[PDB]
Amino acid sequence: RENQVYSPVTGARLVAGCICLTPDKKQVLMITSSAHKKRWIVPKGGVEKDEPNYETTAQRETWEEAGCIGKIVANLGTVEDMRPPQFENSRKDSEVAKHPPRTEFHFYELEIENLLDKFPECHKRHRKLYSYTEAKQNLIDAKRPELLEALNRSAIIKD
Ligand SMILES: O=P(O)(O)O[C@H]1[C@H](OP(=O)(O)O)[C@@H](OP(=O)(O)O)[C@H](OP(=O)(O)O)[C@@H](OP(=O)(O)O)[C@H]1OP(=O)(O)O
Repeated sequence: RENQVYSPVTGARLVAGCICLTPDKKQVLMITSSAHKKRWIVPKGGVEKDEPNYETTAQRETWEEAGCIGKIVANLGTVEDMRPPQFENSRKDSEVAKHPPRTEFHFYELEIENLLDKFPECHKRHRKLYSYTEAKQNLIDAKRPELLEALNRSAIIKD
């Protein structure tokens, strides 16, 4: 639908999600991408026109995509999907040609309180806890460095 919300400045799609950590902070909850079933990402989704804040979207998507309930304990701020829709060298560095972001992500750290077996997307995805090291590799394999930046801002133990 066109319940979707876009940055009035950049036209980027506004998305909220959760870095869901175990109480002991050693593991993060990851879900499989719907499109590519072997990519592990974190729960996230489009803000809808009715939603009063990013926390509402984040907790709605964490339940819908991962069957996860918990408490928001930190605002992890924003990251951008800077994937292009070719290059510009500058003497001692190279860059992709200027473009607006595809997506602006608002991420929150959640402490997991419960995982349920039945949730709206429970037949369309897997959901599993990973150590920092495994999660980092997962998000590089998924080609989602912005999701890794959000994970790095979380209190997850990096030992
Ligand atoms: O609503 P759409 O425009 O189709 O957005 C999709 C959708 O993102 P949302 O969950 O934010 O709606 C996919 O996510 P899921 O199907 O996994 O829930 C996501 O795929 P990822 O799983 O890899 O995030 C994909 O992004 P991609 O470009 O990687 O296909 C992204 O499309 P956009 O490129 O338009 O954001």
